[PDB]
Parts: sequence; C-alpha cells; structure tokens
Amino acid sequence: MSNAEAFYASIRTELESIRAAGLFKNERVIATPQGARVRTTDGREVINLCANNYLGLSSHPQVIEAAHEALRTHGFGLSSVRFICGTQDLHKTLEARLSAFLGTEDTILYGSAFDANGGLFETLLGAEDAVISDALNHASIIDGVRLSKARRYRYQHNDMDDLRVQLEQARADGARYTLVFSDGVFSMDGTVARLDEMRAICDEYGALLGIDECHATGFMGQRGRGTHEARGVFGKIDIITGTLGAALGGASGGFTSARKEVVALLRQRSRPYLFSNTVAPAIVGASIAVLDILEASTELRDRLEGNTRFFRAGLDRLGFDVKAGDHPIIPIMVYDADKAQQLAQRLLELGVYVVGFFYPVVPKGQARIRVQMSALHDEAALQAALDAFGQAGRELGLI
Amino acid sequence: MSNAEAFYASIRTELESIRAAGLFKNERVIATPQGARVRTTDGREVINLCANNYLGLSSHPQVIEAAHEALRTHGFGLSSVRFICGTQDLHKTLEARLSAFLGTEDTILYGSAFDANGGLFETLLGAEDAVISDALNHASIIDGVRLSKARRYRYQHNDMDDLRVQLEQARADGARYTLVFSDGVFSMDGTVARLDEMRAICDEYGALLGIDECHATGFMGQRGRGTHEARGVFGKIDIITGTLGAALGGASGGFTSARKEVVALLRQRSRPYLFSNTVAPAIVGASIAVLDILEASTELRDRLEGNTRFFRAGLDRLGFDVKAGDHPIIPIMVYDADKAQQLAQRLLELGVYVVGFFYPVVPKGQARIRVQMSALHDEAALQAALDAFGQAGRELGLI
Ligand SMILES: CC[C@@H](O)[C@H](NCc1c(COP(=O)(O)O)cnc(C)c1O)C(=O)O
Ligand SMILES: CC[C@@H](O)[C@H](NCc1c(COP(=O)(O)O)cnc(C)c1O)C(=O)O
Repeated sequence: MSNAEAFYASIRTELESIRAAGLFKNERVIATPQGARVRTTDGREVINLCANNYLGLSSHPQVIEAAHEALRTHGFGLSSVRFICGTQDLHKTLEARLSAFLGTEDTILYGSAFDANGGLFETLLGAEDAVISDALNHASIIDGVRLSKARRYRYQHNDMDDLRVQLEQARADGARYTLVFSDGVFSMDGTVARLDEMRAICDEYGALLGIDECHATGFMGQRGRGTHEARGVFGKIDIITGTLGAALGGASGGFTSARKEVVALLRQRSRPYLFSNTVAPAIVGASIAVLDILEASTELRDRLEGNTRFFRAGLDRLGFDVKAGDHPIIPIMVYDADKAQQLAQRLLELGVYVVGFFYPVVPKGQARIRVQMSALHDEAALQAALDAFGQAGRELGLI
Repeated sequence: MSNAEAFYASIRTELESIRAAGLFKNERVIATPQGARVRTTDGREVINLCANNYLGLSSHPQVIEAAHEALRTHGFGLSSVRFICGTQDLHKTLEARLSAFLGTEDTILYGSAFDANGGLFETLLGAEDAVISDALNHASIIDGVRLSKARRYRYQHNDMDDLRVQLEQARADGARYTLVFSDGVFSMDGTVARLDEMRAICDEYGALLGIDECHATGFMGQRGRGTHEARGVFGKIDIITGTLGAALGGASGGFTSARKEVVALLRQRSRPYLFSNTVAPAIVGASIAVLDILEASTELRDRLEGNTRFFRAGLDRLGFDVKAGDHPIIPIMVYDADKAQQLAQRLLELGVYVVGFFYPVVPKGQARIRVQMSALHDEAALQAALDAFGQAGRELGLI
C-alpha cells in the first residue's frame, strides 16, 4: 500500500467524518445574476437573504454598464502585478477616491480583503511589536497576524476592559509598537466594534487602531463611510482594511487605506501587493462608479436601514432571539449543525435562500443561519420571507 | 513623542532607507488596455515586454466579448463565498473545463493563485507530514507552507540530488506523508522544473508531487497544457495550483487542480475558499472562452514559441547572457539594482516598457530585468526592441 495512496485514503476518511458530523457544505448552483431574488439551475426562484449585496450594487445596472465601458476603454486583464505593468490610471483614481471616501490620506489596492489582511501585519510589524485582536476577529486577520513576527494578544469579544488588560500586559511584556485590530462589524454575529472606546483606550497607551471594514463600508454611518463614521472617529483611524466584494460591487478586490508612509511601505514590501495580480480594469472601473453612486445620495443604505429594522423587529415578534436593531447581519442560532442544514433546506422549500453556518465557519455546537439584509428587498419580499421564517421556525422547534 | 507617532517615524525611516539603497519602486501609469504596445498617461507609446500576457488573451476581443456576455447573463458581482450564494453554473462549468484541460479529476477556484497556495498546505497536511520545496519557490508557496503545520525542507534550486537529501531527512525525521512542491516554471529565472525526474524521485520515496503552473498553463507543452505535459508527466501530477491572471486571461482568479477527494476537502476546509469572495461572473465566463480558444488550435502557443526563439537568438547575437531556457521568461541579469533601474528606464526612452527586478523580488546582488515574450509581438516591434536592447546594452556597459 503506497504512501501517496494512504494519504488519499486519509483524505477520504476525513471527508466521511465531516459528512457524519453534519458539517459537509453543499454548493447551490445559481443560474442568474446576484440580486434580491435568484434562481438555481433546478428552476426554483427564491428570496436571497444571505448575500453581501448590502447596497444591491452587485447587479445594479449602472455598475454593470461601468464595467462594460471599462472593458471597452481599459481592457479585460492586465496580467501583471502593480509595479511591473499592472498599474492603470483607474487604480490611481480609485485609491484616491477611497482615501477621500474613507477619511485617510492614501489607499493601496489588493486582490481581496483576505489578501489585504494577509499582507498587512507582516509588512508593518516585527517581533518587538504587538498585535491585540478581538477574540472573534476574521480568519483573514488571524492569518495576517500569524504571518508576522509580532507578539499576539486577544481581548474578549468587544470587552473594553479586557482590551485594557492586554494593553497593560503588552506594555509590561515590553512592546515597542502596539496595534489594536478588530473587525469593524463582525462577520458571524453582526455586532459593531466600540471604536469610540477603543480609540480612547488606544490613545492612553499610544497604540495604533486598525479595523476591518468589510461588513461596514458603504452603508454604516450616516453617509455610509464606515463603522468609524458610525462611532464618530472618521479620520481618526490608523489602518482601514476592507473589501470591494461586499457592499461596493461584489466582484473582487480589497484595499488598505492608511496615512501615506504606511501605504507607501505596503506598496514597497507587502507580499500580496508585490506578488499577486493587480485588480482587473472592469472591477476598478465599476468601483469608481460605485463611489459616484454612494457619494451622490445615501438612499440605498437608507433603504438598507429600513429593511433591516423592519425584519429585525419582525423576527423578534415571531419569538426569535433577534434584538431590534439596524445591524444588516441578523444571526439566527440553531447550535446543532444538522438542524442548520434542515432550517436552510426547509426555508428553501418555503421560498427563502439561506445557508447553514457550521464548523469551521463557526465553533462546533454554535451553528447558525446568518440572515443578511439588502437595499434591494421590497416589502412583499421581506413580508413573504417573515412568513417563511415563522413557519419553518415553528416546524423545526425554534419558536 | 508618542508611541503611534514613533511608529510612523520608523516607517518613513525605512521608506527613506529603501530609496537610499535605490530599491524603491515607482509605478508607471498605463492609460490603455494591456497590449503588445501600450501608452502611459504621458501619451508615449512603447513596446511591452514585461507582462504575463503570454498569449495575448488579456485584451483578446473574443475574450473581451465573453466578459460582456457574462455581465448581461450573470451580473457584475456575486458578493459571496462559494458555499453561501457565490456558486453560479459558470464556476462549476469552468471547473470541469480546467480539470479536463489539465489532466485532473476536479478543480477548485480561488480568487488568486496567491490564495490557492495560501489555502493548500494547511488543509491537506499536519504536524506529522513534510513539505519539501525547491529553494526558489514563489512567495505564495512559502506563505502557504508557513501557514501549515507540516515539517519544512528546502532543496537547492533544480538540484535533484539535494531533492533526495531532503527526502532522506524527511523520512529519517519520521514524516508521515510528504509533498514535494516546486514552481513548474520559475517566475524569476524562467527555468523549467525537472518534473519527469521529480515524479521518479517521488515514486521512490512515496511522496506526492505538486506544481505551481502560473508560468506554464496555456503555452508549455505541445498542446499548451503545461510543464507536466512538456515533461511527459501529463496525468501523473498530484496537485496543480495556478492562476487565471497570466496566460489564461490576466484579469483575476486562480485554482487548484487535483483528485476529487483532495478538491472536496479544499472546498470543505480551505480557508481562502471558505472566507473570501468567489471569482466574479465576468471572469469565470471569459475563462471558459479562453479554453475554447486554446483547445481549438495551438497557434498562439506556437506563435509564442517562435517570438521567443527569435528574440532569444536576438540577444544571443549581442553578448547578452541567454542564461537558461526556451522559455518566454528571458532574465537579463545585471546584479546591481541601480543598473537595472537604469537599464529599465533607459529602454523606456528608447520606446521599450520593461521593469527592474531587485530585492526583495530577487535576491540582493542578483537584480535583473525580466523580459517576457507574448504571442502578440509583431516582427516590427520585436527587432525594434532588439535594437533598443543593443543600444542601451552597449550604452550602459553590459554589451
Ligand atoms: C513579481 C511578481 C511575480 O511573483 C508574479 N508571479 C505571481 C505568481 C503567483 C501569484 O499568482 P496570482 O497573481 O496571485 O494569481 C503564484 N505563483 C507563481 C509561480 C507566480 O509567479 C509575476 O510573475 O509577475
Ligand atoms: C463565511 C465567510 C465570511 O468570513 C465572509 N467574510 C469575508 C471577509 C474577508 C475576506 O474578504 P474578501 O471577500 O476576500 O474581500 C475579510 N474580512 C472580513 C471581516 C470578512 O467577513 C463573509 O462575511 O461573507
């Protein structure tokens, strides 16, 4: 029995036990563009309440046509990293508009938020330095930190007192520079970081504050600029990392926006920036028009707030443990992974597209459905969906 | 002086330190689509010989039109990882086409080749297993290995006897499974991994064989299938990672190709596939068009081979060191960084766009210019660049 084939057997044995534990993820094949309603290849058309299409720009006609013109004017692929021959005027234009949009002096584009985080800490920090992370920080942040030589501390989830204990200890352990880093809005539970307390606690110790803004840019704040606008620190952030693939288009790309020494050093030394393809001209192009939309009127994010409150207060009145609020991410815990596959399946049958969240996406035994609001939803969809949740929740024992 | 501001000072000190060493990289701002000739925002038209656009597909109008069609039928962005609502029929289809093209059972799409490597080793390997890398492996492989728990070995560049010395130690050290991993075609020197030998070495020790094919897929091997085709080992590769951002379109996205059960574990556990956006609809649909183009005729790859055989023989007949290979990557070693900044800039005055490679992209003391050949270059541009190389080659002491 060969060594290579025992490996493949090991892998097959692993797959089985993932299925046994109710943890195997099955892909639905959508046959349509992204939007408020969606159709799998099988033919069924369902309400989509689990996309990152927070502002509904993934298939917004003026975003689609801006990408079209980018294809005409600036081509399909650049097949280069930025410093070689992958820099077009659009990249410089969009890095500018984001810096303006976000409150920072420059911005550096990446292929994703995942790679913006991956290349952040290693380039800026060393073994003598520290990174303090909220316990539930996103996997891409944990992997950025793992790739750096910095010392690591976690503070308990959104616990501002534990943030002080770690900052105390890191000072005590002798940290040169400290960077406090956290999801702006957290992926799996929707809660909002307390950037107002943190920027103050960071100011006592001289620490830096960085935030991952994927679940905030475009629709958090009065003018949609970020979680920092929503906590009144706009322009007081050392490091923003974020995506172009959530609210701002949903195609690809990410970014780090920081002072200008940072951005300049990231361009010089950040590994994904040096070593991975530049963003495609269509994406950069359509993102520049995305910023034209959101800077011209706050309506879409306003309709998002409305859709979110209506549906959060609705799931509340049905007995779900969902607080009233304006978090477009609405977590619905079912703990059992199998009971998550069922609830998502049953809600499919009832006309609602959600997907189970289980390990390793969330901790074993803390499985959930993550509802996700859009500006796209009209009230007969939000209503027909509330119906779907009340029934399937009743059948499965959730209310 | 506060700690935060102290940190910014260290950033600018190293920003100035990097300029002082002449190691600072300045972005040239292309104003046109990627092409064999390109115009900076200054209006000057120049011959591009430093892109990964080997087959000219980056602005190929049939590729461009497939992106136009994929936007109309399938939208701009999906704003979701694959397992939630980011799997369209296109991704499944493109995944079947890459597997058949490449000789493998299945294929998993990533947002870049960077992330394909980044999510590869940590998923398939454990503390008891070994990875054995060619010492010149791409930065994305190193980081993917650093993110895994496996035991690490490096062997001298293309050194088959060093490769055996490591597999001895890996086994001596008690490795369970063992993965030999190397660039198929090395980005920085154009050399071609000795895959037929490595397959034989691996069979002996019972190790898996993996290749990163970013500089091979589409044009290496008689049918452009890649380094494994070119070395008689088509169909006998355990793991292919790669990119859609070079010869297969140049826009965005990457992949890992392997057996069904390896790919299935990557879908269930690979961190960038779980936690980062799915490839955009327009990119997937254009990639499907790229495979129709390349499966229909080995022109382009035949044309590429010609253009390089001519341009190598060009610098051949001028006292340039044609160091190693038939390959479209022509490394013109100049060792000193400042000279490569000079030679790249001087050629820009002679009408040639080409860029200096120096630390940390290439080792200190081993700076260079990477000439990269495309199918697109017409004879006018070719021998016109041969002249600009001859002039500046003598003009700056290298000829
Ligand atoms: C100067 C920067 C170079 O590293 C670059 N190559 C990028 C690259 C990647 C990342 O591919 P992605 O773009 O992330 O899909 C993965 N593997 C290999 C073997 C590569 O050569 C180039 O040839 O310009
Ligand atoms: C189930 C997978 C989720 O983690 C996923 N997160 C994507 C994500 C990334 C990667 O962003 P990119 O897509 O690579 O730009 C970076 N930071 C944060 C805070 C994120 O939430 C989501 O919420 O859909």
